[PDB]
Order: sequence, then structure tokens, then C-alpha cells
Amino acid sequence: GNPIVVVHGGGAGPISKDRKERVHQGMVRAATVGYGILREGGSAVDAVEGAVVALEDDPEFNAGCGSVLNTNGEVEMDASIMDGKDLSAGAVSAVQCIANPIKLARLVMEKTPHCFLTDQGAAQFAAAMGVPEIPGEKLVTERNKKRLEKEKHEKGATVGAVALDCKGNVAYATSTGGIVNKMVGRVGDSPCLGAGGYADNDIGAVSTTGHGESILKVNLARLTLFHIEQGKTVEEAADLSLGYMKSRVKGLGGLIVVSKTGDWVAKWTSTSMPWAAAKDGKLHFGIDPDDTTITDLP
Amino acid sequence: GNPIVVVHGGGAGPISKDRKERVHQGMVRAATVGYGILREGGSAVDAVEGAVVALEDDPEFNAGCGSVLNTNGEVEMDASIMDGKDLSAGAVSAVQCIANPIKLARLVMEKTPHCFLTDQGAAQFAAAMGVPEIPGEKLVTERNKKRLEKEKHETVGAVALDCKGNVAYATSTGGIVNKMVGRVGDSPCLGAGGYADNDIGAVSTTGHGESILKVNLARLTLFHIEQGKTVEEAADLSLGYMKSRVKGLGGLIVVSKTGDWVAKWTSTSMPWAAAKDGKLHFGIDPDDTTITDLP
Ligand code: NA
Ligand code: NA
Repeated sequence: GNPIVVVHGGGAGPISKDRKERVHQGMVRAATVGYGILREGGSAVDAVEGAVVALEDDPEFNAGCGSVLNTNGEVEMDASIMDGKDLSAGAVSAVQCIANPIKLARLVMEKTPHCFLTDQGAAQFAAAMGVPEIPGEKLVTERNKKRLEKEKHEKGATVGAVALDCKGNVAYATSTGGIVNKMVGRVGDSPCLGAGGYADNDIGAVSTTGHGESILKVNLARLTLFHIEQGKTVEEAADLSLGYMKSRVKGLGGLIVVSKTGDWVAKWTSTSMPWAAAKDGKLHFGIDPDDTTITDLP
Repeated sequence: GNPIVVVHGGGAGPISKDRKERVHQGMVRAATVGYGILREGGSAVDAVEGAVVALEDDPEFNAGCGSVLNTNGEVEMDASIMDGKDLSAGAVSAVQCIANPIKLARLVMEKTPHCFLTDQGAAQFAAAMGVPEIPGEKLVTERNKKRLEKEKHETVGAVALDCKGNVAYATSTGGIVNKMVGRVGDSPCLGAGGYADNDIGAVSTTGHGESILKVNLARLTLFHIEQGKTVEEAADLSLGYMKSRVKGLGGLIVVSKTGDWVAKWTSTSMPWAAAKDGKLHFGIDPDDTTITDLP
């Protein structure tokens, strides 16, 4: 039984030669953790969580440490995780002062009769679960402070993973800092099932990135899976769904897909999207269209 | 075109003879407001909002005043509204101390570059928009206080098709009895709480929120319509899937772009009403439909 892990960063382009290598190493690390969990017989859920925790902790990515700032220069995070076997899910929105929103989303799934907690109640739940509070300042990066000032002045005028485990289970995890200069309490697509991602053993798993409002309006992740159900390949499904978002709501973004049959793809309508996939002892990586590197994974 | 408005309450248990009549009058009033807006040439969005504001203000219904209580005996509300023309939307979650979450969801849609605000940020936005703050107690009913105590010791919506061919949905709720602080249901989530698309139709749902979210109930219903199923087949298939896959019960109302509509549920009951071609349709229990004329 051949397990697969696919990871994505946020559509980033253009980037400096030296930052491109840090992004590359970050993607490799996330996919290595994810694949490593799968190879030891771990679940698709553990794999996607492991991969996303890596990207949250990595300051080079828009999730956890490295999250973009809202209008007040604060880090407000969203995350969701879904299990394709029983459709079990966990999600958090407008979370602050925690290192790993995806672990909190996993906790919502496993420890509550719910699948979505927000802001104050999500903060209270994190405290009750013994999740350590970190200075909100430890999530803020200088690059994100500059981005915010740039955005505010111009106005003068989103990571994830999908997996198929050894037992045939599929899962997705999506985590974000949102959009630069967002309003206080703005909720994106990331914590919303069907938009931020979707996982179903009878179809496959999707994790998305891009303009959250657009992803929400088109239900991007569930839409992708609807084309797969209708007989389209993972590539056709991704193209059709992304294409529809572009034409209908003028939205750009990207997604990663894994079908129940083991087919996978990473596609985007934005400039770039860092991505990596691991399957059959091989690591696939890319950032720009039609520029992919494949290396052997012992 | 012939405009249509469909409204729903929350799935209800066997209720008292006199409570059924207040429920009936509430549903009639919501559909009357909705239909009245449509008949004057108003948009589908204005119609669904008008119908839902009525149900929020009505203490008989689980939205606005009459919202079920959370674990702390407080009212925390969720709402979403969508316009089928451009897929523009507005949603709010864990909102407190405001009379009309649906009006706040409409303001998110019209006055911000976003479509979903939560808790503290939604409250800040409401204040900046001049939305009056009401005491939490004004949203609390005695029936709800009893429900909470009972539970501890062990949801409304509208769809419309306007004269210009636009479709819309509005969904508003108090959530589930004894829910955790900050619990977000299906109601403010596009594709789950509802979905509106001029190229298909509009859906508004009710029931076990977690189940509705997991199956993407409203968008799922519309996928079946896209595949050639009638509004009735689509509703049955989607509700049936929620029941079998995630053990969830609930209900929904649908209006297709062609004018076909239906109200279906897997729960015990679901108060509903529909207005089209000067006629009002109403029911609570399966196959109890009453039809009356309206000039
Ligand atoms: Na990061
Ligand atoms: Na009410």
C-alpha cells in the first residue's frame, strides 16, 4: 500500500535567491516529516498535522511563526484538519498567542463534540487543554512588519498538506496567518471545511491557498473533489476549479490534491506556490510553473 | 419572472397546541415580509434579510431573540447571507449583544473587503457601523433557560428568487443548547449554512451544525441539481447522505433558478413557509401543508 504526502506554502513569488533556498528546505522538511510518519505506519491525519506543524514553526511561511499581520500589527491565525474515514474535523479561527493552531484544530476534533472554535472560546479551550501561551510578539517577524507598512502606505493610493496513508485513509491540514492588513476578527477560507480543504476516503483530499474570500465563495476544495467524482483527473479537476474561481469571482490561488487512487498534483493561478510531494521513495519539489526537481528519499 | 420566497424555522420537537400557532404566525409573517419585498421589485438579498430579521426578532425562533443558550447561559449567534449574482457574501460568528446578526452579516458583505467576521472583530465592526448594543438578557427567554438546565442534567433561514432572476439565502442561529464558548456551527459557513448561485439556485439549512459542516450540505444539494436531479431528489439525497455518513439529522429549503422549490427534513419537524404566485404554503410536520391566498 503506497502512501503519499503533498505539502504547499503560500503563493509567494517573486523572491530573492537566498530566501528561495530557505523556502525549498522548509518544503523538503515538511514533506520529510509527513512521509516519515506515513512510512512508520502513521495515519494520514498525523502526517498532515506533522507537516503543517513544521511550516507553522518555520518563520519563512504564513502560519504560526511567520504569519502575516492584521490591521493592528497582530498575528490572528486560522487552521483546519479533516479525517477522510468518518469526515471527522477540527478547526480554529482568530487564534492568538499560541505556537501551533493546527495542533489546536486537532484538539477540537479529538477532545470536543464540535469541529469549529473561534477567538475567545478557542483561547479558553487552548488554556483548558494546557496549550502554552506564547508572547504574540514571538510569532511576529520583521519581514511581516515591513509588509504591513508597505500595504498600509500603498493603500494611501497559507500553508497546508494532504496525505494518503498505508491503510487507504486521506486527510488534509491547512494553517494560515491570513491576508496582510486584514480587519480584526476576519476569518478566511482556511478553517472552513470545503473551502480551506476537504478530505473524504471515497474521493480524496484537497488543501488550498490564495485569496480566502474567493476560495470561500467558490467552495474551492469541495468543488475540486466534485470534478474528480465526475470522472476528471486530479489535474483537470484542479484546473477547472481554479479556472472557475478566476472567471467567476476574479480570485487567484492554488491547491494540492491526492485522490483515493494515489494520483496527486499541485496547481496554482497565482505567480508561484512552493510545494513538495513524497511517494515511492521520491521527493518532488517546485515553486514556479514547470520547474520541478525530483530526488531519492531513502 | 415570478418571485418566490421560502422560509424555515429550526427543527422542532412535539410542541404545545398554542406554541404551534405562534410558530405558524411567525412563519407566515417572515414569508409575508420576504414576499412583500419581492413584489415591490426588491432584490432576493433584501427579501431573505427581511424574512430572517423577522425570525431573529421573534422569540419563538432560535436566532436573535430566542437563541438557545451556551454552557455559560449566554447568547452567541452566527449568521450568513449570500447573493447568487456575483457570489458576494457576508457572515458573522460568535456575535453577542446585538439584535440582528443577519443585518451585521449584510454589513460585512456591503461595507468590507471580507465576507466573514468573528467574535471581538465582529463586535468592533458592529460598533463602528453604529449597530446598537443591547443587554444580553434581552435575547434570553425563560423557555431557553429551562432547555439549558434540562440539557445540563442529561437554525432559521430563507431562500429567494427575485423578479430579476437573482437568488439569495440568509441563515441565522443561536446554535446548539449548552455549546462550548466560541463554538461555530454551520450557519455562518458558505456551502454549509447555505449557498446561493444564479446558475443553480439557493439553499438554507438547519440541524446538527457539525454534520452540516462535514457534508457541506447546502453546496452538496446544489451539486445534485447541477447533475439533473429535481429540487426534491437533491434535498432527499443530500439529507440522506448526512444521515448515513455522519449520523446527522436536519433540514433544508431550496429554490432552483427555474422556480422549483421544496422544504425537506430528517428531524421530527421543521416549520416552513413558501410564497409564490399570490399563494402562501405552510407546514411543520410531514404532509400537514396548508395553502392560503394572498393579494
Ligand atoms: Na511559519
Ligand atoms: Na428569534
